[PDB]
Amino acid sequence: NNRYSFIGGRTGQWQVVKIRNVLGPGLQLVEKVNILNGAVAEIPLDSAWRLQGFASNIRYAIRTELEALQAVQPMLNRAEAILAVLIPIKKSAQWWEMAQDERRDIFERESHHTAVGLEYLPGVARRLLHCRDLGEEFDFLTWFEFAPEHSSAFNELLLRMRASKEWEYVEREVEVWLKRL
Amino acid sequence: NNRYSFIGGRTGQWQVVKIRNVLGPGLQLVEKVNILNGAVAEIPLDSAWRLQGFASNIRYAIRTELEALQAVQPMLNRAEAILAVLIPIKKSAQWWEMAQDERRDIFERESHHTAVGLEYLPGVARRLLHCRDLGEEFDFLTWFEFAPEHSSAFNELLLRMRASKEWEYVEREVEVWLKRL
Ligand code: HEM
Ligand code: HEM
Ligand SMILES: [Cl-]
Ligand SMILES: [Cl-]
Repeated sequence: NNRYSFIGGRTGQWQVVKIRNVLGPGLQLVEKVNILNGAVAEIPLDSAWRLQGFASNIRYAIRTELEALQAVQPMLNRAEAILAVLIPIKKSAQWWEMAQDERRDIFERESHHTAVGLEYLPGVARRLLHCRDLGEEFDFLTWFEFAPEHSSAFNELLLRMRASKEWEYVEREVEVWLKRL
Repeated sequence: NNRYSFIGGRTGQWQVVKIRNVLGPGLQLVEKVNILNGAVAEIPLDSAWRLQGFASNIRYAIRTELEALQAVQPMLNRAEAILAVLIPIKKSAQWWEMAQDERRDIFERESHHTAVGLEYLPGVARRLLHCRDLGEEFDFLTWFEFAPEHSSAFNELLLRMRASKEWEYVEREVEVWLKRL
């Protein structure tokens, strides 16, 4: 199943360490996030919010980039990856109406998204989900997990991305920091 | 709503003229297709099949291609466009695992999808829906409508697309021919 759901409330496999409402309307603070590999129509009991998304095909990466990523990127659910961050992102209408060459160019040519991100591997594992096409309030759910030794680095990476040309098109962002139970 | 449903059965705005089961398992012949702008969970009565998909962003086309398209493409629902064709398509796993340059190269550089399609405008109006990400049996719903004068040309377009390098990755195709009621 390509669909993943994230419910904030009182149960789950992850403990909320903090929520930072970086840009736009935030998410309600909760104790835990429950992560399910399927849809959830039935709004669980004592739950503040539900995010969902699907895994999909590659939209921007070229073959050489894919090859570099595969050389180094870690698997999920390594024993030592006890910290996680879930970061929902929405981009602007003006981003979405641009053509495929235009977005590619802002993403890599000007922003160096992949080249920059590669400097933080293999410390950081990641998953990417899409949800604009489902009509969610966010366009993407991003997922990162790592050992604590890598926390400072991850924080450096966030600040680099947010200085990029790409991030001028980001109109909503929340970081949910977690700890594995 | 970006979601569209197509219900084959005994009612709808469109009459089935014929169905051609071009490649893979076919669809049952029905009298009518009912088209709805929304998700439909409840399979209507006396209905043989439901297709669905969503309108999404551009995945391949570059700015100049977009500009060329906008200059000549017709709107849907012209009074003259009394014929339509719904064409579901599934592409192979080998296509989906390819990187974005690879796919782009096969789509335009090798198959001239956009350049070839442009020759059939403004006679032909079109809409593209995506459904792989929803778990559907097909990856895409393609929709075409035109006045009868253009039926010949449209048939010619189909045979050209099917001769392209792109069509080598196509593992499932049905033509549903329709007449507006
Ligand atoms: C940690 C190393 C990172 C790597 C190696 C990396 C790599 C990538 C790659 C290769 C893509 C393109 C996927 C495709 O072609 O479909 C991508 C997309 C994305 N990444 Fe990252 N990324 C990293 C970190 C981050 C971080 C920290 C964020 C956000 C805080 C982020 C946000 C995004 C978003 C939103 C997309 C989707 C862009 C779109 O489709 O418009 N990435 N990432
Ligand atoms: C009539 C003129 C046509 C034009 C101008 C045309 C144009 C296009 C364009 C520009 C795209 C790319 C959209 C994007 O970047 O996301 C596209 C996608 C597509 N077209 Fe066509 N098209 C035409 C006819 C057809 C026909 C007859 C078929 C199939 C029988 C077809 C099947 C597709 C499919 C499946 C896609 C999605 C490709 C993918 O993501 O792999 N088109 N079309
Ligand atoms: Cl990914
Ligand atoms: Cl379209």
